[PDB]
Amino acid sequence: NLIKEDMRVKVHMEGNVNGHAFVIEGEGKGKPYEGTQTLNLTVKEGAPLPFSYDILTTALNRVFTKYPEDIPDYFKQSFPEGYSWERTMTYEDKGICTIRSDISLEGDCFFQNVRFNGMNFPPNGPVMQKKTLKWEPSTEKLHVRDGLLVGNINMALLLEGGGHYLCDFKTTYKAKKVVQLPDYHFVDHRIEILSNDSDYNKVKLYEHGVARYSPLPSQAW
Amino acid sequence: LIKEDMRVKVHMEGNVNGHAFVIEGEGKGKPYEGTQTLNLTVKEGAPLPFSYDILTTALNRVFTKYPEDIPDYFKQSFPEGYSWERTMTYEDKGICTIRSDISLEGDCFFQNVRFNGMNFPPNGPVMQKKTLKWEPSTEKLHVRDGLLVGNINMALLLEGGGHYLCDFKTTYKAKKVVQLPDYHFVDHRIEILSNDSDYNKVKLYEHGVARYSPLPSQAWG
Amino acid sequence: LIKEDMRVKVHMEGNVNGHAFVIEGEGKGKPYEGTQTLNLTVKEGAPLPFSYDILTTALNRVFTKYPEDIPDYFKQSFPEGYSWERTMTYEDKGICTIRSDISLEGDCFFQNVRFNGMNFPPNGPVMQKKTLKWEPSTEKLHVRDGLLVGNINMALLLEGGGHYLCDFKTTYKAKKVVQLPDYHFVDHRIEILSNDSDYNKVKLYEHGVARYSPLPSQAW
Amino acid sequence: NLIKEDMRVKVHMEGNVNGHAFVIEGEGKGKPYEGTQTLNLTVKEGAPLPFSYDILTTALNRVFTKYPEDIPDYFKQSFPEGYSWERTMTYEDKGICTIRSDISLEGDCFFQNVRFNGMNFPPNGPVMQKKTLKWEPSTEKLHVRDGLLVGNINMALLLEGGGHYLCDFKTTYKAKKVVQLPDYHFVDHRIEILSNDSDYNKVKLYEHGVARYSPLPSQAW
Repeated sequence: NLIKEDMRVKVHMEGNVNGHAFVIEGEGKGKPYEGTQTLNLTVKEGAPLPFSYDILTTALNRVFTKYPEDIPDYFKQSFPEGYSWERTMTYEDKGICTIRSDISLEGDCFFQNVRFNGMNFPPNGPVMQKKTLKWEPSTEKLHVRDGLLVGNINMALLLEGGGHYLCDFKTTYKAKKVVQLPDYHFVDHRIEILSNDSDYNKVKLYEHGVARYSPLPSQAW
Repeated sequence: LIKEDMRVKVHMEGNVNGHAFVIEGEGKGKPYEGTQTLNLTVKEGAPLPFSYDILTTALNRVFTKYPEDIPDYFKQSFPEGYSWERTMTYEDKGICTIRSDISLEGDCFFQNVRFNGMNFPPNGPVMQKKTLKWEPSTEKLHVRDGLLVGNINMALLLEGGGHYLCDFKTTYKAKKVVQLPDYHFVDHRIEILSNDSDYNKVKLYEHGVARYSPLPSQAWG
Repeated sequence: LIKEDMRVKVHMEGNVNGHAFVIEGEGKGKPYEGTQTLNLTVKEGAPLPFSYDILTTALNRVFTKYPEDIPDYFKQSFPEGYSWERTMTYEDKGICTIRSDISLEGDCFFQNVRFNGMNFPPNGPVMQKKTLKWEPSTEKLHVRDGLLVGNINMALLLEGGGHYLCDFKTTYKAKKVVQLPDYHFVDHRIEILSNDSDYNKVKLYEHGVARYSPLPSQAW
Repeated sequence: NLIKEDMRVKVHMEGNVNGHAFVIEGEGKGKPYEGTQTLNLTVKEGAPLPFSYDILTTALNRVFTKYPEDIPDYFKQSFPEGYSWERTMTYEDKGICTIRSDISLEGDCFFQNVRFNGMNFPPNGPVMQKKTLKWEPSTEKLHVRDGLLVGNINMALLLEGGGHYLCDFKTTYKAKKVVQLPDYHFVDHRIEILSNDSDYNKVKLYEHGVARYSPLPSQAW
């Protein structure tokens, strides 16, 4: 392969959210095989961002996933050529985000070029009023469709005062190379904002992913 | 009230693509280890022109294994019971709306089911009976209006390896005040164990185990 | 056979959010003009603890005015009749599924309906009864697998400003093969003309005229 | 009355659709109060387009709409300043298009810059296989939410062979100064391409758009 116990990360994101443009860069590091990582991010244009930073966070790389050896790792196999992805996030109040990202490797550094579009967030809703506290942790199902890997998740944001604001995630990941394809399976995720200034110009972001099958054993044969 | 072993009885009235049917079933389970089995029989509208897989999840979370650190909304619902209302949206516009009332009498739960399936395309894998099974899934649960809401991104393995996808939303409604749990998951696995040629006779199995995320929070301490 | 003046007979079994109900109605209409009137009484379930507005459209495109040049899928389907099957997906994820069989017994039509509504948030505008009226609407109808699909963007005007949105998708079913209409529209307006604050008793009027577009083509 | 019977139009488009970038520019003329315009288009970069061009055409201005007297033009009254809109197009085949447009006025000539993002269109798809003939005439319904003008349409593309590729359109319209909003109403739409060259790099486009309330008069008025 070419991936190691420790890898560095470089992110570049541009986007637009409800007519507001912004760019954000980051530099981070993680452990592909243990499926954890941390990223330091800076808002370069558009500060102070007037929407919850949480809608961005999952946009900011499934090579940092712990993949048992019994499950082909689509992502690690995709390198050095790499892989890209595309995502739709539809919120329950009809806010919506579409997102594209290219994932290359130079040396030990993965670079992430991300474009991020968000739209239709009601001016008095949790996103533009920043009432989000965090994403509940989540489980993503991964299936093949046209040889692409496609993943879906029912996500929820924990709001100030408990209870949740939901959004459905659809992601399509595409290798730039012939790779052994996995069976149907899952990824347990927890994403976290560790630390941030009050306005979010700097944010330290963290992510744990573990792949599996189901743990309920089949009655079949 | 809820004993290590219990019986189950089901009555379902349905209509799928303007075709009515009725199904009766009887079985048993271990509410606390969240396993159970069911014998089903078509008492009307035999033989069914469409895949039995759409019916199976309609035919009680009482049978879920809950850790003692998650409140069991369901068990708590009893003696009195709880009802549930569910949407199933298929990727090709096929829709079922489903409702079930769950009362207890003796050692045997009784489930009264209304199941309306509409709008399946004639040449889709539903009417052409081209599905094989549900992949096991992970449902996520939350409180909203004092009821409990489950969402699941479902998928049918087709004949030829592909998947036919379906989203699930169930609102569960205890008929008394109970102790509401924190946001959690239930992992599932449903399987048809045996069937006669017509699926006029069906032997169903379900395993449901509740949990939090396996992944540690890293933020603060 | 479908004569200028007809009688309508209406029976509806329903469950919304668990509360079961039966509603019966009878009236008359001018099918070839698009109007009809209906006197409804609630036989079971009263008082209904939810917006009556959800029910009113499930209570016949036979009473649409159709022109010469647009096939009338509905009057054509008689004397044998048709059924239909409808999905209503409301913006707060309240959803309804309806079926109604439309039959003829001489001068009176007998529409027999199954209504099912569920997941209405207990505090939403349907269970709290905060809806004044359906707006007037326009349904696009097209062919897909030999049968006739309608879609309509619906909206209920709400107690003091605000609109609550609903998508309607109906699929219609001929009890004969009929002539298949080209893509086209049917403008709608329905209204409760009177009621008892509980809606035990209601008067109900529908209008509607099938048309093509009122804009001309520049295609050559 | 800053706006004339006759106005010119500038139109500038960049976008993606399944991973294929493009930049489209057009010049045209039209009549605001009659509801009619025309438009000539060069595919500036990205030619030949690898997708159907109809998916673009509704993004290449509701000024060019005949608004009767008793419904205030939300769109013409928006100026001098200008306006924007956000739009989703959710195709039945799950291809999604998310669109933001920015509409100005200098001299006699309105400027349109469009951000076209296109996603998830199948490879045996109508939009990728270029199988579309035109949009069927339409009726949009338009309402107030959050003091923004929202519109919903049930659109349908006719396809070689007859038959139809459906798409649900919601567009939310955003004036940059505080106009008086109309009540509930409808626009009838007809959009037509008047001619194209084989790969469609060159195109003239014509839309006609009339506002109205429901013709039907009120029984209870």
